[PDB]
Amino acid sequence: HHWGYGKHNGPEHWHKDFPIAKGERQSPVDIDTHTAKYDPSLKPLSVSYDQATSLRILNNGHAFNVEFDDSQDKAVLKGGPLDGTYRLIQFHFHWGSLDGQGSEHTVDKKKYAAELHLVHWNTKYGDFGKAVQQPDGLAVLGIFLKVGSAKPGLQKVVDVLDSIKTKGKSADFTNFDPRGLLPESLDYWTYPGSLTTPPLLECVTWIVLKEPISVSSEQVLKFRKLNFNGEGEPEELMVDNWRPAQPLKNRQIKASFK
Ligand SMILES: OC[C@H]1O[C@@H](O)[C@H](O)[C@@H](O)[C@@H]1O
Ligand SMILES: OC[C@H]1O[C@@H](O)[C@H](O)[C@@H](O)[C@@H]1O
Ligand SMILES: OC[C@H]1O[C@H](O)[C@H](O)[C@@H](O)[C@@H]1O
Ligand SMILES: Nc1ccc(S(N)(=O)=O)cc1
Ligand SMILES: Nc1ccc(S(N)(=O)=O)cc1
Ligand SMILES: Nc1ccc(S(N)(=O)=O)cc1
Ligand SMILES: [Zn+2]
Repeated sequence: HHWGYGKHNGPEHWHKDFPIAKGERQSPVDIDTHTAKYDPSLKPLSVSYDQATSLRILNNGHAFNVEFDDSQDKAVLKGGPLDGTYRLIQFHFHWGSLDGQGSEHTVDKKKYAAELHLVHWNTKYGDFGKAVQQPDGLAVLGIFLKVGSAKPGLQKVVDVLDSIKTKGKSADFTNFDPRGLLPESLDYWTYPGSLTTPPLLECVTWIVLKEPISVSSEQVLKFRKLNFNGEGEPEELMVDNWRPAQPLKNRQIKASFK
């Protein structure tokens, strides 16, 4: 009964070990596009990934993380709602058992097939661990995935998954360019929220891009061949690793675009 995504240990149970699950700033949320308001105070968003240094890909039993060298300002996120510089540490996805579900955020209640999270920490706090003690410690860039044409910049990820099928397996994953996971437009919504997995800490400025990326059915089908379980254990396919939308409470979602 470690946390997970089963009927016995999924999102409806997390509050028992992580009472912040019922907090005032939880994520994800439904993005009501008609209520979100353009904010002229937002500065231009800068996604600066040209010098990124990927290192490894890990099946952590809940998703797979592509990890980056964050020992210095190499891949960073600035501008928009953010004060200062946020350094890329890892990205991962959430996805469904079927194309009709998988995203964490929803857009006018619409669920996408998957959602990419590029996770960054505020460099003024020195390390990720200190950043998650702060109300402005993290910035997560969220990108929706729909199923259509293949995303060429995702294929290297897809093709390594057979080598990290089970929990605890990792593989080298150097020289991966995360620019290849972005859509064309950087239009976004933003709001203050939390990590979407335990420990559910309320440290995140969410920046959710409006434009989805398209991936092929074959690409997302390979996500669904991963396992939540470790090697040797009964196979439990890694699917439906998403938390549903949580109450908006006393928050407003701002839009970068008129
Ligand atoms: O290899 C992935 C990326 O790594 C970066 O460090 C390089 O500067 C980019 O040119 C390259 O696309
Ligand atoms: O009092 C007026 C203000 O209300 C706030 O809730 C909105 O975020 C602002 O955009 C608006 O100017
Ligand atoms: O860029 C990520 C990975 O893509 C492919 O798997 C390459 O064969 C490997 O060398 C690289 O680490
Ligand atoms: N019954 C139960 C208790 C706690 C959890 S947890 N680790 O997700 O909070 C899950 C199920
Ligand atoms: N330094 C570090 C990088 C990535 C991660 S991970 N596996 O949580 O993405 C943890 C620590
Ligand atoms: N450690 C951690 C980092 C990011 C997230 S998420 N799913 O909110 O990006 C959850 C936990
Ligand atoms: Zn996530």
